[PDB]
Amino acid sequence: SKSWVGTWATAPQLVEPRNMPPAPGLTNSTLRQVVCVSIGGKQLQFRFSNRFSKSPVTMKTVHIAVSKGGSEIEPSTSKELTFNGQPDVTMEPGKAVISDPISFNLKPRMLVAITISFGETSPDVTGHPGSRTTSYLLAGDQSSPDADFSQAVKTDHWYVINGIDLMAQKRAAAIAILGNSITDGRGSGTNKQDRWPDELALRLLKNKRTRDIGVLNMGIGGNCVLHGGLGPTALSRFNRDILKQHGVRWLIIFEGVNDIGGTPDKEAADKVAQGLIAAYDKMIDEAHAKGIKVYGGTITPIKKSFYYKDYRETARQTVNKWIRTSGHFDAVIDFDKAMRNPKDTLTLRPEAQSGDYLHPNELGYRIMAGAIDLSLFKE
Ligand SMILES: CO[C@H]1[C@H](O)[C@@H](O)[C@@H](O[C@@H]2[C@@H](O)[C@H](O)CO[C@H]2O)O[C@@H]1C(=O)O
Repeated sequence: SKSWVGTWATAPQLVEPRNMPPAPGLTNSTLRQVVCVSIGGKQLQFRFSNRFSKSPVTMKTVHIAVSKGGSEIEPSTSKELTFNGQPDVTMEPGKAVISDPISFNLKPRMLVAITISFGETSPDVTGHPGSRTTSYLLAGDQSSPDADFSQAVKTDHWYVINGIDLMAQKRAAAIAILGNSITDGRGSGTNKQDRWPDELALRLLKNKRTRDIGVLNMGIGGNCVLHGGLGPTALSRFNRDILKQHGVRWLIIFEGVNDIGGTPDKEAADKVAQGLIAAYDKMIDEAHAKGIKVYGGTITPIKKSFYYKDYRETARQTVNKWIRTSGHFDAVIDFDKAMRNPKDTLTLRPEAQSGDYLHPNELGYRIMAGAIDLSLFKE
């Protein structure tokens, strides 16, 4: 009667040189990373990705523990993961691995420290640069629960880790969210776990009816839906990052500003607008065929940002009109209406953005999550 439901995930990509780990690098080193789950549970599995690496990657050991903030853990909580009973595993080029199931007291919104000791790794690294969370690197094998990381090399990126799922009853399910930096959390506080999907998770957990609903943030900073951008496009990654998650019953699509922002003139921008509409229809249809409800987020303002052009704003309005009026999404989450300045509706609210008039700040992300009707997540 129980099956796997995702509680935390992060979308993988090939890490760009500028986002690579600092010295001493991952090979023959130990890396501690912190994630913030949504729903809690008692039996977990941990997923690790090598999808964008062309060499095998060996994890000599992986441990999990309750994070106490920073690089510290509660050592009495530490447990070793296994992979077919063994502590060590090698991922094949392009492939992922899933740990053996493990018992762990996972509480809602718990901060979990995942500590990996690596052997040989791949210089093309699979990871998630926009972690909004500091990770900690030490040379050598520092897998003891009493290892001192207080002086580890800090890096504000995630590498390798991909998801945590837990066993749950029929009442439990997850929302998967596809987006760019506005969803990945540029402008949110580092180590504050306060991206808009985190704020939604908080609202769900506090509302008794939605307490068993988890949140899978598949945002990628700088991502595009159609072509270009950072990381694999939303269309390319849709199957892996959305359709293959466990227990997903709803998908929020909130993405496309970077496609619009890349266009050099009216004709290209109008073509992107139609391309985004077609891509939304495609992803709606594919999710529907798997029983998933799809909610569309309107693209938020860009005036006063580096992206603004009169013809890009036109394309944004074309897309938003289709989101609001086509009826093809199962419901509309009107982030544009929530985030736009009432006195200048083409620009973000000044106090709710990070200075660039594109990415919200922490208040903005709370306003965004607060504008979501939780009755959209029933059963
Ligand atoms: C995690 O993604 C970050 C990326 O690594 C940075 O180089 C940079 O990319 C920006 C992106 O924020 C914009 O939305 C589109 O233009 C790019 O230059 O910031 C990313 C981030 O989300 O922090």
